[PDB]
Amino acid sequence: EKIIVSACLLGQPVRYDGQSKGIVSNWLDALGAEGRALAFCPEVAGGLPTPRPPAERQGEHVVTESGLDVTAEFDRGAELALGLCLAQGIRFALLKEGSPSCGSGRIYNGRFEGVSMAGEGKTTALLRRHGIQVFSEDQLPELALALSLV
Ligand code: SF4
Ligand SMILES: [Cl-]
Ligand SMILES: [Cl-]
Repeated sequence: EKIIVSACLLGQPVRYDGQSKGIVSNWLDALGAEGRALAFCPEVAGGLPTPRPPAERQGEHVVTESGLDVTAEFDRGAELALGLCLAQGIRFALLKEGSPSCGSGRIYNGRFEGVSMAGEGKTTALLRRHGIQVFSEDQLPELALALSLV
């Protein structure tokens, strides 16, 4: 049984600033070693480059600070994450917290002022809407338990 994981959490240099968000986790390393952790970046899958400007949700829209509307790429990325889960039989996702794509408990408030609020990214919202459970990197014990139970 496999999971989909934000590519940056696996150390891939796909974040908007070219860096990674690699986490230290013996459990996640073991899952990857078994071919069970499928790396996926919704923004790169959706056609955005690396690096790319910071973006925030404004309701259903996703925009950069200059007003460029990148919702099309964000939605494509979300739909491709769902497509990957349906094709592979995946029911769990481990996604990066705070992201306008991968956030699950919090996101930036759309005002470009470093202020977070309760909410979720576009990919997380679509996956949850289709019965896929999404956990952040702050919820590894719950994800590991959910995965082992089935
Ligand atoms: S879109 Fe998600 S997986 Fe891709 S770099 Fe941003 S937080 Fe990581
Ligand atoms: Cl950052
Ligand atoms: Cl963050």
